[PDB]
Amino acid sequence: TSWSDRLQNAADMPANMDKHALKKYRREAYHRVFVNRSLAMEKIKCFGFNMDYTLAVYKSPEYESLGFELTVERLVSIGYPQELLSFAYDSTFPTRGLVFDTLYGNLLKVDAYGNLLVCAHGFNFIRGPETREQYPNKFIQRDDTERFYILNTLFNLPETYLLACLVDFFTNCPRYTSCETGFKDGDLFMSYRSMFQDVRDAVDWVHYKGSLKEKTVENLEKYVVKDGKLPLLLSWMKEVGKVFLATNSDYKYTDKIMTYLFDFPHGPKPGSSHRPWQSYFDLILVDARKPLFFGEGTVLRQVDTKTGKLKIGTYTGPLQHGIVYSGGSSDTICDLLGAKGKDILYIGDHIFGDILKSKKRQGWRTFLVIPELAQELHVWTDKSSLFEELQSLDIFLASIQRRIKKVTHDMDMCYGMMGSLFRSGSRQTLFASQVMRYADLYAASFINLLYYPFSYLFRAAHVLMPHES
Amino acid sequence: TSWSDRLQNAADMPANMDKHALKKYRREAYHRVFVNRSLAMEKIKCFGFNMDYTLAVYKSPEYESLGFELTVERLVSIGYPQELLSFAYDSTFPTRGLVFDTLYGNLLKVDAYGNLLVCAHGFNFIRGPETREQYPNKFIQRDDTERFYILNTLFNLPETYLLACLVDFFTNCPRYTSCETGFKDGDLFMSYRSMFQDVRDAVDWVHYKGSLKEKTVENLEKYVVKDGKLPLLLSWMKEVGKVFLATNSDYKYTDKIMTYLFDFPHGPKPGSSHRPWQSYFDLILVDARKPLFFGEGTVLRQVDTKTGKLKIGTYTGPLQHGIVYSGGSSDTICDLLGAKGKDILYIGDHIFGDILKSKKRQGWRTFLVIPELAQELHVWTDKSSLFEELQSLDIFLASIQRRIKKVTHDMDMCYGMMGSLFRSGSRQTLFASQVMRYADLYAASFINLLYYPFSYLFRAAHVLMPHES
Amino acid sequence: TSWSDRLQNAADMPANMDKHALKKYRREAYHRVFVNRSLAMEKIKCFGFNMDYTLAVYKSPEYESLGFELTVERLVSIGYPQELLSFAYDSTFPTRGLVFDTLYGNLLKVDAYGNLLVCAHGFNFIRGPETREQYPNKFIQRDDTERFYILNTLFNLPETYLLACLVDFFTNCPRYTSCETGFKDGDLFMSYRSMFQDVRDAVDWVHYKGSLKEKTVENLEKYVVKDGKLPLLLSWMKEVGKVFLATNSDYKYTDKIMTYLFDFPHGPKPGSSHRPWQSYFDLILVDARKPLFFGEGTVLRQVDTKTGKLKIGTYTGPLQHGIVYSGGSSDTICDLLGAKGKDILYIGDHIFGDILKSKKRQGWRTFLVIPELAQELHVWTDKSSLFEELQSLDIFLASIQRRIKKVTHDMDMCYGMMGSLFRSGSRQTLFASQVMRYADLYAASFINLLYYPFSYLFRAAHVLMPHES
Amino acid sequence: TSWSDRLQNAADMPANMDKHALKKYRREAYHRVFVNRSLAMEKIKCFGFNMDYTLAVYKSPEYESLGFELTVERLVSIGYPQELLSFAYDSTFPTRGLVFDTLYGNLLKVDAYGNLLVCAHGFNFIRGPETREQYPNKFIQRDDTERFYILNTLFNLPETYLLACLVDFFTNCPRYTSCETGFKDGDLFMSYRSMFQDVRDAVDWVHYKGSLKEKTVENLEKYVVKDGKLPLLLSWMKEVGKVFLATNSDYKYTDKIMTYLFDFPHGPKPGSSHRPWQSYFDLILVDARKPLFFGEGTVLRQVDTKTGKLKIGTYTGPLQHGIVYSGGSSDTICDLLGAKGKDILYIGDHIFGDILKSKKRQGWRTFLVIPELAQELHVWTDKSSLFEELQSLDIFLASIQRRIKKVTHDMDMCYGMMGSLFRSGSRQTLFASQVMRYADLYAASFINLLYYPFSYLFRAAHVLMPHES
Ligand SMILES: Nc1ncnc2c1ncn2[C@H]1C[C@H](O)[C@@H](COP(=O)(O)OP(=O)(O)OP(=O)(O)O)O1
Ligand SMILES: Nc1ncnc2c1ncn2[C@H]1C[C@H](O)[C@@H](COP(=O)(O)OP(=O)(O)OP(=O)(O)O)O1
Ligand SMILES: Nc1ncnc2c1ncn2[C@H]1C[C@H](O)[C@@H](COP(=O)(O)OP(=O)(O)OP(=O)(O)O)O1
Ligand SMILES: Nc1ncnc2c1ncn2[C@H]1C[C@H](O)[C@@H](COP(=O)(O)OP(=O)(O)OP(=O)(O)O)O1
Ligand SMILES: [Mg+2]
Ligand SMILES: [Mg+2]
Ligand SMILES: [Mg+2]
Ligand SMILES: [Mg+2]
Repeated sequence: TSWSDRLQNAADMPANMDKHALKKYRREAYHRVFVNRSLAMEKIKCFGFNMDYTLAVYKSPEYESLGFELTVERLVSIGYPQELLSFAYDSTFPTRGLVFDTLYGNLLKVDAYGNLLVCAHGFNFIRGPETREQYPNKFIQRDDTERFYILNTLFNLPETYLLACLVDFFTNCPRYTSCETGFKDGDLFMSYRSMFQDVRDAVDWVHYKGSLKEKTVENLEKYVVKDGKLPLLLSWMKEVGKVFLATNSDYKYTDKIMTYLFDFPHGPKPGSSHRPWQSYFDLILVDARKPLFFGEGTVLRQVDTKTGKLKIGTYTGPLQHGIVYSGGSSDTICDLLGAKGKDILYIGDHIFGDILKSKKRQGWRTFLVIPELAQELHVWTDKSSLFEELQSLDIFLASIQRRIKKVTHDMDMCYGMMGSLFRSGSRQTLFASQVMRYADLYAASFINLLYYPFSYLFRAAHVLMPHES
Repeated sequence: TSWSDRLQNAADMPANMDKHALKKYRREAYHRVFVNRSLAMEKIKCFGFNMDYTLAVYKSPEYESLGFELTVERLVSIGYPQELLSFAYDSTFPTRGLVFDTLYGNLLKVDAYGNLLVCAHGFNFIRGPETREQYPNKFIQRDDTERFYILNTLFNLPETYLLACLVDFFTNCPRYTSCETGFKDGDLFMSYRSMFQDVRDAVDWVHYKGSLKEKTVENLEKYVVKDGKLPLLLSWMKEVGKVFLATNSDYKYTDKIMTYLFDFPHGPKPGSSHRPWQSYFDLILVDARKPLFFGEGTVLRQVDTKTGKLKIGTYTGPLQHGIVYSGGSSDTICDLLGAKGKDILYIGDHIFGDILKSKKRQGWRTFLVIPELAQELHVWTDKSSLFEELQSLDIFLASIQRRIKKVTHDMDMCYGMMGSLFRSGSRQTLFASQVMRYADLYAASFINLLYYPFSYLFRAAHVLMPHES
Repeated sequence: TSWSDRLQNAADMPANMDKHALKKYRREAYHRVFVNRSLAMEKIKCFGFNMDYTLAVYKSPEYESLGFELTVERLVSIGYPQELLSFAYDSTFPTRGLVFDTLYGNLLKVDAYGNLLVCAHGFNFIRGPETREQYPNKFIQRDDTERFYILNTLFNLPETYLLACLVDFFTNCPRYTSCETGFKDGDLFMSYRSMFQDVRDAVDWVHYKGSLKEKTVENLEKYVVKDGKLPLLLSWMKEVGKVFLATNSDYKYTDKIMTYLFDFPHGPKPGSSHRPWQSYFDLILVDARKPLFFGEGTVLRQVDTKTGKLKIGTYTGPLQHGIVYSGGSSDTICDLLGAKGKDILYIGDHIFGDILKSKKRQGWRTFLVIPELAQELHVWTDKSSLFEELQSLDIFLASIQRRIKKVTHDMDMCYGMMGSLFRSGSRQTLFASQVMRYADLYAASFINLLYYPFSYLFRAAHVLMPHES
Repeated sequence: TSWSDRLQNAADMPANMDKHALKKYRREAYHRVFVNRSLAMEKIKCFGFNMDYTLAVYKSPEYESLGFELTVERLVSIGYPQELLSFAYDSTFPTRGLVFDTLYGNLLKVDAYGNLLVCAHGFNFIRGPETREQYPNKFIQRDDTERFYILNTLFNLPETYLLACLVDFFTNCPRYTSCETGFKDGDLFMSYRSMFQDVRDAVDWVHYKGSLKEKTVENLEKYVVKDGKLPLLLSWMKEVGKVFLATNSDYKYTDKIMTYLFDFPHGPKPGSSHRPWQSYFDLILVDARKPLFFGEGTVLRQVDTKTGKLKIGTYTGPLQHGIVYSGGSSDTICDLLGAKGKDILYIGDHIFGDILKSKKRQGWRTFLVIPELAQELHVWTDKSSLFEELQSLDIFLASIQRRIKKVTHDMDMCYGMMGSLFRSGSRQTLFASQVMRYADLYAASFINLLYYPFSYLFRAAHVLMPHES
């Protein structure tokens, strides 16, 4: 059972819109909205969305596997060895939010301070003492952004696994000589950095120039979660406020995906007339180029929705019914909707490009969707005794240290080879820390908002400093 | 009673070095070390210091007043109006960590997210609705570092008050016409930004080219806290590890100040021979240029300690007894002391330049001295009922809002016109948030380490995400 | 008769290799090598080439017309109006080296100092007094490189004409409202700058992603000058020194073009065995990325000449027979050929990217090919009386001014609507000035070197300052 | 006899203002204005000046010697060795326009292309073959501005000599070990680059913080050329156009110097009332910060001429009688005087900061003063036979090469150890080339304009390309 299996299972339920029944779905932690900072929902006037991995949740591991296969085929097409074709995507290896160290070719799981939690070179998990040769202080400078690449999104899962596959392959293939910073192949030297860049370029290529979008849209039922509650929730949002879409995807792809997401023989509720997807939005904006969108952005363009091409020129006109925008900036949204940042709840899956940047640059309210949480919560509750044991081992304070390392490993392995998205044993990950700091609300799915009234006061406890406690 | 009065009062006590007595001083919160992240003191191998406002705590309000007077005199000398000479420093106005908005000429107290807590234009405190004209989302982009200047250090207290004095003066002087972004004086326009830059330049000038250092060293007893426990604590540190100084001040000034700090008729304890200050340090480094120090730094130079001039050339030799360094980088410290970052506890008063930068760039352990905490703790305990009332007003949830604003104001005024360093009512300041995030330990004075054994395990509770709780 | 007709006519002659006959071809200025700075040919140890418009001279106006047609079709495909399809390339309009002013949408012919010689808005030639509104000092800041784009190469001829066609079209089409900096189309505004960028992008697109290369290679006889003397001259160069190719084109295209250039039923001379083109070069380097090539360059790669793909990795091996390089830098050439800059004669057609940059950055000796010179010389000699009259009108110095403007116009029109590449009347162009300053030698074709012995001393008179004369 | 002796000798002559007598002074090349590009003086509407080394020509070698002595004393004061105090300025060593190579510690005389003409390491003149170790192509990349510093101005003469003195001293002092890129002094390494920066900093220091200005103004007759024809010429300029001053010097110094330059017991002519210097200018601007002045400049300020301090604020008012400006940009001049660039003749001594930048950035007309030309012309005519012999040796073309090197050396030595400002033998210097390219007119002194009517047409021959000749 993958995280998307859980989400599609919950998607197959029709909404019992009885108020006591609505409250009741929160009986499961799976259906809750979690709160880092208090948020009075009655103050939200605009609900903003992105599409990819938020409205359109790609099915796992099928979609990752497709991305992986196509990225591999692109690398082979540009001259990587044929052996790459024998790789096959393994969903048990990657966890999201890992850092690829381009100097030494390691995948690292780090905390908020850049401290090393896990280090894998290919499929070799390097124990603490061995990591000290390359990381003398068990630490990386996180924002040495030329050296370290943070794999933030679900789109990065295939390349997370591929990077490890490639390092493993080249290390164990006798044609190549392993060196500190890459591989020697006679009179050719392939640095981990150049290899990484080839992988990044190939992933971008499959999405923008290759066949990934075409193959997705060919079999939407295989690749995209569909939920009749999505149009319902969106209709309720539009009754109390304004609704907008700001997607990094282009119009033609957005139209195909959104059409599928709304393709039911009814509108918001069974028995109601079907309405086009565009009717659910007061403002539709594509080619957003987030995170740049939240700064200077790009010139505002208008999409010709008949051809899917941009009209020539900068668009200087007003918000009109049926207009679709391209580019622009977050100020375009605020201006056209008559909103200030704190009147906006932006629902994002990109912790950096949606959530951190909208919060920090614009003071928007934020809702982070974390699709894996569905499965992570299951593991978290199912294996509660392991964490509980770890806590009491940490408490017990006058060997033992090695029992802590044992229990940490067993707990971590329940999630996969790279552990929980949120922690390694008792240490929180960078990702966890960024969720807490920048996501006002978070959940497995934004659909969970269906189970709360729009007057709800989401509450978090006031924080006190140690000297105040 | 100022914060420095408290510190000098505690300084006048001789250390009763009986172990039960040592533990007992922590009876007062005043003498405690506060813990944001756990720290096992037995793992610390190097204790690092800065001088200004850490080892050499300048007396308040005398030192701020001197800086203020000299900065005013410098502005008048370059052609500011004579009326500036009638200003007089008022310690009740400034709180540290405020942000000067150079566009609109406001002092702002903000939270970690850039949300406005307090806004004063001159001495006019602008209420929430009036702030919306200039700050439509009650928010600033914090790291628009060209527009906003964060007044982080105790050295910035005089200019915090002076900026408000200047805005008040020009606003109410009929020769000047108030405009949105500054003042018109016939055919001359003085922007708030150019005014701010003149103030910054004048403060730097008094410290580096003017008479402030000369006047300080003329009357050290008036201007600098002196404590016989300082040599004692430093001697205990050097028995268990290495001790270093990395100061942004120059050698001649450092030597004068440090000589005074160690001028007792004994060494570490009464009855022991006096030893020179330099003997307490394994490494002494001046002209550090923090925060650049924690990145590329500057070329390593050697001080000629007889003349106080730098020797000509880059210093390429080893660590030897009696050598004094200038410039260099944090790597100089690590290399020469045989340390990794996590073996170092750096004791700083500059939340950005000492603590945030050493933590983020190098993974050093951090101890933040907050001289005002002595007085803030007194107010915090003395007026506990006001905060308690605020908490219960916030709790009480089905008018009232205006009672919250009332009680918030009364609480805040107990600290001064700009409120507590750490909060406005129930909202934490940027400064508070940065202390929690980057200072592993903090206290009113690093001398509080005297009351803990060097095997002590400083403990903070493990943090859990909302879905984990 | 186009310039390429002259070059192909001279190309059809077999070389009479008798020494008196060889000297005799210089009887015509058409066959001479012109000298800006003295150059002793015996000191040249390496002869370097580029391919496009040097070895492979594209036929005119057929090749420009093809580029124009394909660029137009690309613009229409992205949504420019259908009327673009009625444009047809006119070789009589563009002269090379014009500057497009992206602010005001003008093509400008300028001197070395940025003084305006000609200004055309669309097909409207703006007289001197009217230019003062937009150019108050009849001057542009040349190296405001964001505003002004210099159309240096023969590849830029189609876009030179297209820019004028577009400005003319939009100006005279009633759907658009002409504004100072572009065109208004209802709620869309198309700046001259955005229009220019679309044109630049479309020209790059047709060359790198579209069908231009495919259509060229489909009909090489229509599009490329072929000359049996090319292999002869190259063989003579390789007898006295080393020969290299450094082209911005890729290997697959280079191989197709070079194969055609060498496709005769003999080698260097009639009766000799045919040899592959690669055998004429000691070093072959593609994807050069000039002008960056003459600075840091890019990593050195090796071409797999069987597949035409790059091998994976940086190439660290030596110069070997049959190796083909990609990327690298000018230092790659020097190192592998054992050359210093002044031992190298680089034969280029790009005044900036080949000639100015190799001279200024590396002190290479330079030979500039100027394909138009064949036709320009014909006009220059044929209409000598007009220039002579202008000179004597300028001399005659005590009306007249307007006769000078008349004769200047008649002279200029003999070359085309934008005049001579080298002048407008008595004023030299930027291009002329850059040829004189950076091209040690220049000619209509590098084949003209066939008519000089390799011991020849090319001589230019020593320059004296006015006070030295 | 120094160049300033010639200028002061000509300064002592009263102007015989008879028209035939005025023309007659041009009998001597010393009194001519030389022409690189034609200039119709009737079109000049504004005459612009700088002060230092143009209006105020500092006497040689006294002024250079003073700068040298004070710079040496500053270096010794910061800790350079006492032996520096035994250096004494030698006017026979430096020529202006040399390039200091900070990597290898050489003074280089180069041509326009960066080719090496002379290379001296200390006082050791390195012959051609020995230069190849450090300069393999006998070439430098001129605009590697971090490595190479061009000593353009007469203010740079002392440091030109001092750099050679320092390299010579450290090389021959047994305490120091000579290395490729500087000197080792035990555990201190002094790079040529750090040494150079210390020298540059010390020269700036003596001018802006030290005693050079004070010592100059103490003995103006010793240090500054004074000429009764200066007020006469300026008065004639103001009768036909506008006159402005744009100086990099501050107001207080400008006022002292200009007062001295105008201190005669008469105004423009004997018998006329004396007028203050300021009355000769329609616009006076100090603190110009050329060359930045010709780009964005700095904010426009107003000088309080009573105190010599700047008024607080940006000056937004109009041009009024008696106003003195500070900062601003070249656009300030154009706007306030109602001028376009080609209506302005700017009279400068800084080939880069006055002449190249005003020409290239603004299309101003340019007049370069070259104080040394007075003496260079004397040598040029006196030793004409040596150059003539060189020309005929170069002509004679079928040993000899070594006779050319001999005669080149003898010619060069007539000017000093670093040869003529304008050439080494038959090769022109960078400086000569920049004079020709950017200075429309040039002369030993701008006073030479007194000998030409303001309707004069300065004529230069039209330039032809080799193929046009
Ligand atoms: N999740 C992320 N993905 C990619 N880049 C990131 C991420 N978080 C931070 N960065 C980049 C942006 C900055 O250049 C740099 C500094 O990060 P750092 O200040 O340590 O993190 P933070 O949580 O305080 O957020 P921010 O970077 O916005 O300040 O790292
Ligand atoms: N206390 C401070 N004083 C001065 N500048 C600061 C301070 N804190 C942060 N900055 C600067 C450095 C960065 O350019 C910018 C970004 O800040 P931000 O990321 O919002 O804060 P932070 O607490 O995450 O620390 P950091 O800036 O190191 O990432 O602000
Ligand atoms: N022919 C050209 N094409 C494109 N850019 C040019 C050309 N010539 C010069 N430039 C660019 C490079 C510089 O950024 C800028 C400065 O030019 P400028 O100094 O006036 O010309 P130049 O003939 O002295 O050559 P250079 O630019 O190399 O110094 O213009
Ligand atoms: N006389 C000079 N003094 C100092 N810097 C100079 C001088 N001449 C040119 N430069 C600088 C400015 C540029 O960064 C760089 C490029 O010079 P280069 O293009 O070779 O000379 P140039 O005679 O064409 O003038 P320009 O530099 O203005 O283009 O050198
Ligand atoms: Mg998304
Ligand atoms: Mg300090
Ligand atoms: Mg070419
Ligand atoms: Mg000057």
